[PDB]
Amino acid sequence: SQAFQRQLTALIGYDVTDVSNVHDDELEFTRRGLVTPRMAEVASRDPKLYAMHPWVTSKPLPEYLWKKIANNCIFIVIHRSTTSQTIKVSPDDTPGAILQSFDFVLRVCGRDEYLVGETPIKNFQWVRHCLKNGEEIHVVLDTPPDPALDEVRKCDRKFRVKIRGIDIPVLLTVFVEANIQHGQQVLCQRRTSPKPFTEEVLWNVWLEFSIKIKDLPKGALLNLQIYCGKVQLLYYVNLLLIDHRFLLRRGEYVLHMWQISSFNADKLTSATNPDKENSMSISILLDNAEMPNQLRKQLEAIIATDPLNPLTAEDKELLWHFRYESLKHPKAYPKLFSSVKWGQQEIVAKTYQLLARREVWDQSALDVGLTMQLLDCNFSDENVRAIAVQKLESLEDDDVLHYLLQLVQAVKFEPYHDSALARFLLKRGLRNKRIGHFLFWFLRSEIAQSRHYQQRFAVILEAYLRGCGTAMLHDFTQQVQVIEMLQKVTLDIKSLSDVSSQVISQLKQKLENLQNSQLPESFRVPYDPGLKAGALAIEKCKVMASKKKPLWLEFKCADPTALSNETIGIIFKHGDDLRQDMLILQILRIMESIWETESLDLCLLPYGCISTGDKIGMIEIVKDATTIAKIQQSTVGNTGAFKDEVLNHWLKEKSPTEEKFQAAVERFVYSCAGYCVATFVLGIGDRHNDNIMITETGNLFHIDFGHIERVPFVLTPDFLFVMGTSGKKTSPHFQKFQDICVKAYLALRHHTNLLIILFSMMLMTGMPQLTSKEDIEYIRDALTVGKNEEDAKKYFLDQIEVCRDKGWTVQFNWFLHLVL
Ligand SMILES: CC(=O)Nc1nc2ccc(-c3cnc(Cl)c(NS(=O)(=O)c4ccc(F)cc4)c3)cc2s1
Repeated sequence: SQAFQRQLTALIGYDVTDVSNVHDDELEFTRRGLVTPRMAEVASRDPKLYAMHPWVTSKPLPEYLWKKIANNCIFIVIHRSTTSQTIKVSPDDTPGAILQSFDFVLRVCGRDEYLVGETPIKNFQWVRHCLKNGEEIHVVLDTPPDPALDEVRKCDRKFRVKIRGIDIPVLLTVFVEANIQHGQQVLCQRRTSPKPFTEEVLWNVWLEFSIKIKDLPKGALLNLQIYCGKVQLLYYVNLLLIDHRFLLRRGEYVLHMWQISSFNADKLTSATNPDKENSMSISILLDNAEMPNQLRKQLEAIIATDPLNPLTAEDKELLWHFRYESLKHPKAYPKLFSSVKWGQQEIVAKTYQLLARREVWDQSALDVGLTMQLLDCNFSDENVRAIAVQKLESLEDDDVLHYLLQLVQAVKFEPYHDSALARFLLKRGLRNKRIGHFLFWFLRSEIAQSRHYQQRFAVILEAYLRGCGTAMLHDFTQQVQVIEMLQKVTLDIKSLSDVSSQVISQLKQKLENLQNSQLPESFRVPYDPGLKAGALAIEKCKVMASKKKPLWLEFKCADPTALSNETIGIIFKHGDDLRQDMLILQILRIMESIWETESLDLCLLPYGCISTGDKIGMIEIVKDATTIAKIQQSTVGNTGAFKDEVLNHWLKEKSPTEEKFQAAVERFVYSCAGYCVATFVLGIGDRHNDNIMITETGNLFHIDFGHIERVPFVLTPDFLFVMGTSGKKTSPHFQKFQDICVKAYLALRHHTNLLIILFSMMLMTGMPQLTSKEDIEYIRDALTVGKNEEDAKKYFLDQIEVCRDKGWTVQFNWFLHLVL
């Protein structure tokens, strides 16, 4: 009867039950600790609302979508068997108000989405999406899905550590470095004598630290590092000094260490290397008045600075002395708690007194940017971090999905496997099938390709699955099977490597074979859990010309009520880290919803992209779209004598009518403006011509973000000749272009803090290469912190006037680079 546990293993892609790589019982304690939060949210959720999961928002409907509505009236076409009749509806009308307009529940045609619950129809996401693209809200009169399908299975000494020695099975002078750590701050540091580097080095040394046992804070790491020499860090490993039972660590440790290929999230992990046979190990032993004017200004200038501006000792001493004034400002919080001398018992006590009186904090409107900072690598105190998770509680489900990726990554900054943030995600996952779905893949993604955090994420996922219900479990099981069957086919085809013609039949042969053998004939599309894909479309399946040879696959829609003929196009790629692409795209989504708060819609295409396993995942195929290079290839040819008039020409020939050409050119100016701003800010602006795409309908969009004389971003004359210009001129559309860009840019600057943090966290948990202070401190320059609105406008307009002044130089330089 434990085959349920064996199933969970195969759904997770890691066995929680295994204990070959522990040196204590933290993981198991956290399994057993999560049972309560699991069963609480399970028991408290509404069965029917959980089944239908209405994807709803509570946000204002922006200016752009109102001016689309035909005067306080919205048409909704309802379907029976084949009896479609349209109905007049007012933005405020309830799903209930339309059910007694003419127990049956409304379901979107084609999708596994529902229009139910006490919110107006203007508050449903599906409706807002129809209007966005200008489409009609078709919906079937259905039976509510059965909740039964969702059912669940039921002391004043100084600290000291003895370094016995290091041991490596295989393989010129080496020394161990021991740091008492706390939130990236190193509190005390001791070194060994440097011995000769051989497969085994013994020291038998007591390293006396100056910090006392009482002064140790919970969440402090003993960080053991190995340097050789000209010095270089070669190996690292960590050990929580205070354990999950608030107990001081004691005894003998043989800890297997991580190697090395500046901040990186992997460097913080309490996980030990699972590879006993190849990794370096270490052997250790634990036995053991109210303020004046001039200063208020100084304090307020400090509070004003961006999250990345370093505080000096002077700044910190001031913040701490004025604890209580600093407390009256929610924005002082990250700076204030980074002024705490965490390696001093009485100070932390005072810090806790200060926390116990956070009336201003608790009453303030949620600031996601501010909250995030408290969950990054700079904070190891659980009580500090808990006030952040506290603030997240108020997020509506719609806003969790916006931040879900980075909150899931934020877990890599937690000292302990059991944390407020982990419980939060768990809770908010079990309450909403949608958050649940994505939470599953997000965790699975990291479990597959990261040893530093798989053990932890696996515990959190198992906790989630044990509460999602039989329906979800079946769905998940079905999704895994498919991508596991398909990934095998991708790896095999890549090995038969220009694309052969016989190899297309090789692919089509194996896809036919799977159609019978084991493949489930329907599954949820992981990047769009609304859509259920069914049987394949073998004729349309191929291998793309790309040298990473990905699978272009198309699927029939398994839902008969689907009111379309279009297949479901998924790319299957191996060879790249798609985790990076997810992050960028999710930031892109954040950028959009920001622009929504100011009634803008810059028509980005942040297509679906899920990293399913090790260096291999899947991607949404945008319909009726092609790359900019191919447009230049069909008129100009191979070598690329880039012609300025080809794009607008291509837009004309894909525009059916004059009516559609206006809205196409207009969607280009919008989408182009967004991608120029977004990429400039993220520093992924200077991009190859073949990495940018357009839809037949005007929508531009960048692809392949994981791909990473210069230029700010991509603004070329062929783009500009859709904006009545070349070299030196100004049209009514180019004025609009600048009028959208400069407003998009200072619009992001109204959210500087948030993007800075999101950027930091992205580099630390997802870009495992360089990421030093300097890497991160690019977005400060890009967003011109401190600079006024007027100066920054001229900064961005100069960027344009570099792309203008560069013409084709950079695109051309890519050609001599990539192609030749
Ligand atoms: C109608 C049509 O063709 N629509 C498309 N829609 C999308 C949506 C996304 C992507 C895409 C995005 N990111 C990465 Cl990393 C990739 N990787 S890839 O290897 O498939 C690829 C790398 C470059 C290159 F020029 C073509 C494909 C692919 C490609 C396409 S094609």
